[PDB]
Amino acid sequence: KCTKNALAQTGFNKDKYFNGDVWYVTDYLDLEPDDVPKRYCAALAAGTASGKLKEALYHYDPKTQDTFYDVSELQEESPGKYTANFKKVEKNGNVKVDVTSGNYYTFTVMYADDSSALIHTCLHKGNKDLGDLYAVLNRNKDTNAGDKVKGAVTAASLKFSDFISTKDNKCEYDNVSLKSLLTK
Ligand code: HEM
Ligand SMILES: O=P([O-])(O)O
Ligand SMILES: [N+]
Repeated sequence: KCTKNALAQTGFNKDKYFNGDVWYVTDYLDLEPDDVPKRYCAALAAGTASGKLKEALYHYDPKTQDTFYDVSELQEESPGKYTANFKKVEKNGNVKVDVTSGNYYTFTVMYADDSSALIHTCLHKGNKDLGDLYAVLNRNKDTNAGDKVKGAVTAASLKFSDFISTKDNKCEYDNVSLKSLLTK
């Protein structure tokens, strides 16, 4: 089960966050981890298209080379807090799994500046909650978490030490498709 007491950062700037560009997950903390261990890579691009907030997602497994995409229309619950009803698609936007009622994820932007951010996400699939996941994002895939994002991890009562880095993970990203899924 997830947490819904994640606090959106005060004075969160929507225009810079949803600029249509890519965010790399450089470090993450999964509270409910699988039995089998799988180290992932993930990136996302949040923007606007046709007048709606949109977020496209990318997950890459460096050990199997398996890759999946998702596109969702976002619904703002309160600035910095959003609900995403996702659909799994191919990189060209063809739908593999349609939008389903029990399928969504919500995320809170806990901290964000021009180059970094700390978010909380809760994945819900088939009316089954799947557990809290905290992620540190950066607009550059090689940058280490700075003092500001680290203070934000502390302020949410977490230990940055428990965070796992994707830096030495052999990650490969497909930004072109990420950005283009924004309109699908
Ligand atoms: C902001 C970052 C993330 C968001 C919003 C997010 C969202 C999601 C969504 C929507 C799915 C469902 C895919 C589908 O079936 O269509 C998913 C699945 C998955 N994600 Fe992520 N994810 C994020 C980061 C990560 C990271 C860094 C990891 C590593 C812990 C991860 C590991 C997985 C795995 C293993 C699955 C498959 C379902 C399971 O076994 O629980 N994701 N993610
Ligand atoms: O602008 P910062 O987050 O790199 O200090
Ligand atoms: N996840």
